[PDB]
Amino acid sequence: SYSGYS
Repeated sequence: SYSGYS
C-alpha cells in the first residue's frame, strides 16, 4: 500500500 502524499 501507499500511505501519505504523492
